[PDB]
Amino acid sequence: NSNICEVCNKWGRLFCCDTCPRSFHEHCHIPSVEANKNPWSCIFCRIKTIQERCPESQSGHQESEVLMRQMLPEEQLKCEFLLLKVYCDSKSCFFASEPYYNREGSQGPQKPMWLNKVKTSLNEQMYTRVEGFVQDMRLIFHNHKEFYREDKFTRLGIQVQDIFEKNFRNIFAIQETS
Ligand SMILES: [Zn+2]
Ligand SMILES: [Zn+2]
Ligand SMILES: [Zn+2]
Repeated sequence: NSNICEVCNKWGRLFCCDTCPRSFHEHCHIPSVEANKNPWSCIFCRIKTIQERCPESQSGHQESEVLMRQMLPEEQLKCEFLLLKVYCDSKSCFFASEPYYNREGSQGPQKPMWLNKVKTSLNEQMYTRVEGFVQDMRLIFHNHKEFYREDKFTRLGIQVQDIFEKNFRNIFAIQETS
């Protein structure tokens, strides 16, 4: 196994996957690394199994159909994995914890949103459709763009949104377009 967390790239108290060489901090894995379970298989491994069980699941999909899917166990897992892929980028730090807004010439968003809030909402099974999760995720970046206006810090929201969107298209096998 690797000697650093796959998500935050630091050493520490690491749980090792039994079916691949990745390792994780307890609360860096999503869901949090399960108490017992020997062998244990990471989310990466669980996602790859879904694909292997149903090879046709990789054929292209329309975004509108994916959003309307109910949050059954496989879709729950795919959203957890997508959330984890965003935490994998170090720029996710800016979006992880609860924000506050006090900048001359700007007003805070009407509905603040942040990664740890989405993480708790997934854990608490608060989303009934993929659309709920995706809407909260895109709201994080949209709030940031609107609040920061012409400050160059706006770019951090474009960057992390791009990570989200690329992973969304990969995980949910969105039909490729120009
Ligand atoms: Zn970690
Ligand atoms: Zn694994
Ligand atoms: Zn099948």
